[PDB]
Amino acid sequence: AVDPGPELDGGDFALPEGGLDDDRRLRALDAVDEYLTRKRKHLVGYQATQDMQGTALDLARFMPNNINNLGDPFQSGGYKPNTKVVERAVLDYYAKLWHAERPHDPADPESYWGYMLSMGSTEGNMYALWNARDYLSGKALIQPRNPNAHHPVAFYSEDTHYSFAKAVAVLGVETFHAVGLEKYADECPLVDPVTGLRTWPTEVPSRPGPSGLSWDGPGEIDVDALAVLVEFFAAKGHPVFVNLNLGSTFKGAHDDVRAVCERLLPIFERHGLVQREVVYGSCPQTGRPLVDVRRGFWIHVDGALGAGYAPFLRLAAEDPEGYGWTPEAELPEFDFGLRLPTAGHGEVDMVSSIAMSGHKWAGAPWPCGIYMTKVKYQISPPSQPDYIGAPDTTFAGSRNGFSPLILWDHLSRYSYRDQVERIREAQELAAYLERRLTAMERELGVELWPARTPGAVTVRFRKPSAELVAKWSLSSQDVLMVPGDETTRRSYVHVFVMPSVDRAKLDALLAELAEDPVILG
Amino acid sequence: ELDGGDFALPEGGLDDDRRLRALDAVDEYLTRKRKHLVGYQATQDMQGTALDLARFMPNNINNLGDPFQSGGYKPNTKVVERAVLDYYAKLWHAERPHDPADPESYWGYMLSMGSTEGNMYALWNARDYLSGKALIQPPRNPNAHHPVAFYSEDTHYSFAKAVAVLGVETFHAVGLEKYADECPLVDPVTGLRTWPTEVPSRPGPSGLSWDGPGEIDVDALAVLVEFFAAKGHPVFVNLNLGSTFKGAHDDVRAVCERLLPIFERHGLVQREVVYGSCPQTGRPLVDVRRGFWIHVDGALGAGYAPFLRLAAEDPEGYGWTPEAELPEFDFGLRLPTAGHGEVDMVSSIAMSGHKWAGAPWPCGIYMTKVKYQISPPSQPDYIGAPDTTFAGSRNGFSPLILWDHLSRYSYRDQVERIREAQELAAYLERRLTAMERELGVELWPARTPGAVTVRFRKPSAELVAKWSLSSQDVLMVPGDETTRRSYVHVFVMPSVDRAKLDALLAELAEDPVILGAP
Ligand SMILES: COC(=O)[C@H](CCSC)/N=C/c1c(COP(=O)(O)O)cnc(C)c1O
Ligand SMILES: COC(=O)[C@H](CCSC)/N=C/c1c(COP(=O)(O)O)cnc(C)c1O
Repeated sequence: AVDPGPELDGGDFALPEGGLDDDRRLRALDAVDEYLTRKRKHLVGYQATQDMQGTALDLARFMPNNINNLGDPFQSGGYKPNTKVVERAVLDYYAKLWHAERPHDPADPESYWGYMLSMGSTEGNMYALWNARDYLSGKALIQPRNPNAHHPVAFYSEDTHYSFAKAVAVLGVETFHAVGLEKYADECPLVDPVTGLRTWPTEVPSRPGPSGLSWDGPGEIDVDALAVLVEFFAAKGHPVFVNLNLGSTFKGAHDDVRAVCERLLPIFERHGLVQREVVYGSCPQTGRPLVDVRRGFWIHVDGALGAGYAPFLRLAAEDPEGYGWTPEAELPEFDFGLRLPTAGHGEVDMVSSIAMSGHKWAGAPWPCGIYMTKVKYQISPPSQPDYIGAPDTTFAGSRNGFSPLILWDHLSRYSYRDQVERIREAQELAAYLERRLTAMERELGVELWPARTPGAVTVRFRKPSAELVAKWSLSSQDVLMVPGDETTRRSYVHVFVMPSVDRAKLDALLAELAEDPVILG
Repeated sequence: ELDGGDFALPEGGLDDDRRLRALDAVDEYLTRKRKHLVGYQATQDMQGTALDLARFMPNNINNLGDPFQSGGYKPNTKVVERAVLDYYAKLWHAERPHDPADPESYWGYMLSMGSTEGNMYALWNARDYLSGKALIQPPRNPNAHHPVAFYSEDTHYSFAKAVAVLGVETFHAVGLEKYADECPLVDPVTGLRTWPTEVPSRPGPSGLSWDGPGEIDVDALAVLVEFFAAKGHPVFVNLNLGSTFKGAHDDVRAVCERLLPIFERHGLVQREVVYGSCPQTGRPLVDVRRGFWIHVDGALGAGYAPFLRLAAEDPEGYGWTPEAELPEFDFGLRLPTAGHGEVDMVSSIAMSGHKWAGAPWPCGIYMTKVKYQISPPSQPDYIGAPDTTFAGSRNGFSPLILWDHLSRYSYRDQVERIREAQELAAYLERRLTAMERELGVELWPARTPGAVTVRFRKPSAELVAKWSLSSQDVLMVPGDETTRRSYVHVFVMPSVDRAKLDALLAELAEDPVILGAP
């Protein structure tokens, strides 16, 4: 019934040999603006903040500059039109927020190192897995018999973003599923709840919902299942990479990072993964190999979304009277401050890396974000180029130096208290949306299948008409309610309550949903 | 310089006055530096694009997924992206429109990093294509699945990075591991058959590559490729079209002419590749692929080389005969086969938008053909469009930047921009040698014919920092630290005019390092 409005017409944008005159150019740019403006005002289906008027006014002035943050953020280098001083300020802010040790100091192994991304969190997840692959496999670091010792195995839940399947293929890192099928075909330690067979699952199971299966579950990793699987491979001598989702793509779930770490640390200690000798080369002499001591596990937090708000929710949880708000759900401790005792290695700082997207919670006009780790994990760069004047420590070559300005401007405009208010309002509006959807089910006598993981800023429900989906940029996911069986398909959409989503917007969507031909049946 | 104290972000935020003071300091710094940058291959002038496109900064634009389907994230510019890709497809003699049913048609996408993303993607695509991974769904020999990478010593550092990321083996690594005593090349310094770390570039007056043009040695490449091709390995070759330090153009046409007979001899034009086995019986499923992949790293040069070649083809029509010949390099390069058929030789091209065009952030293009596309790493529901790209979320502002640029200039205007830069690079070289004679000092000026960069002796740190001169140290005899020389270069981009060069030259003539030159 509803109108998403006209798409852009390719004929208006065709670029001829002779160029376009000023009138045709302006007509085309006006068409783009009219399209983008309509869509941005109605987007509620993706985890991307849409309002940034203040930053546009503040930062339009920088568009004439070909800014390039080429090389490591902690040295200018030769390309002087760079914003690395701003980039370091942004990195410092998040280092504090995530309880990392600051300042960055190459002589302090425990201090943070990180950089701003030129893609989105895909770059941060790729970098994390590259960094972890090399660290766990014995490649040389920056700072000074078991056949599986150099064969890391990757673990993550079924709710993990597709960037990991991509990163694993790019980097040649083997998942527990691939290694299971290849080397350990009949030894899967988990029983499949559908078939009762010991078949290796493709990802670590997520927690079950009312169905007994993960499709209607919260989207959080099953800690028990993870621990069983990690023990299996750790006992075989494999080092371990674990990715944990802090604000998962479809359900906005938060893996219980503290619970995972508590449950895995004894496994790591039992199997000699807290501190182990690693050979990182050899030379022709009576003696040969070079050895150093490393951990044999790497825990990465994919906070693409959640690393931007979770610190603020946790601040309120710590001082609910001070912020005038008690969050309804507990968000897990997840950051560089998470430290656990051991039987005989002292306290262990559990997380090795975090990724976050700037175009998610904060909002940006293009993809950006942060990768952060510690100095002690940095890998020797792939080469030493004289011509950038700064080391090649990043995934990108040339880097977006406008993104530091975007995030700096944002962060400068809000206090911690203001940031707590933004996550509070989103949490409360997500709860409101869930309430209104069930009230709609009762008023109209229709099924909407609404679902919201406690503490998530997204609510899922039955997919409406294609036109409504297109108007409001609703993201879609199909599930089979019984894995394998194509007849059990349900189509869901979700709404992400970002800081640019307010009550009026949700009420306008809900009014259209109540008259939608698919919803009504 | 910028003081970090002005940019520290307190828990409580900054007020409007502190915020504006800091942003003004950034602007004053960037503006001074942008107006004097001449040492990097980055166009610094886009005032028109800022006026046209600042209006879009309020939008969180995202070109999530493949460019040729919209997907669910509606604030996207994929219509514009496709117009830009169509323009470069035509410019590079690719087949358009993109059509998933036409194996010969182009496929490509706009990059969210710079050309690093395009080179990484190229090598990923090649690795998987050459190793027998499944291709995208349309609408004996122990080395068959072990591709070997070849590129010159002037290749950008993104390749060393990409090789390490992707686990692709270079000819040097494979040579050392499998064929340690069989190197077919003799080292010109030592006389030993030691595997070189990259394919040699052409020698200069020294007899060594440090003062050479920066172009790959086609003979040496052919010898190396034949060696591995004869062993049964498939082959990836990267060729530099506007190299990082010397601005050299590998002779793509000469390389292709020299390699095709090698590929024909060793069964690399059409070969059966096993891509798994049948679900029931473990029996090799097969399709026919080429066993080579030629990539052109045109980060810089793919943006101007088409226009110079336009003028070379019609010099009276454009009023300019380019002094240097730039090689045919693009998707239109087709050679006759032994049987009097035709083979299209180039598989992929990368270009950066922040180089010749100019942009406010890194961007660019990767382009290949439909016949080379690999099946996406997975098929999720929630972006709408297939995951066919290196990035996930993609910069949809960059399409607007390049569309705006391309719409403003005719082919003739673009020919004028490369003409002016070629002529100013020649002027700079003339002025530097005149300065040597006037002052009685050696500046070691060097310009590869047809390059838009000139190299010379590193001046003072103060001048280097003022003009953002990029630096390179070379050893004039490999492995001897006593033969080190420090060079800088100047890149004559469209934002570099005569007045700017004359101002630089005036400072160089009074520079203490230049005047103090032993
Ligand atoms: C379908 O929606 C998505 O895939 C969005 C990107 C679009 S909203 C900004 N999320 C990307 C994402 C990513 C990848 O981030 P990007 O590279 O910025 O797309 C990594 N991890 C998690 C947990 C993510 O949710
Ligand atoms: C010393 O300067 C450089 O490395 C510049 C990037 C800065 S100028 C835009 N060149 C990058 C470059 C790259 C990498 O491109 P980016 O990822 O955009 O840095 C790839 N290939 C060639 C032939 C290149 O010259």
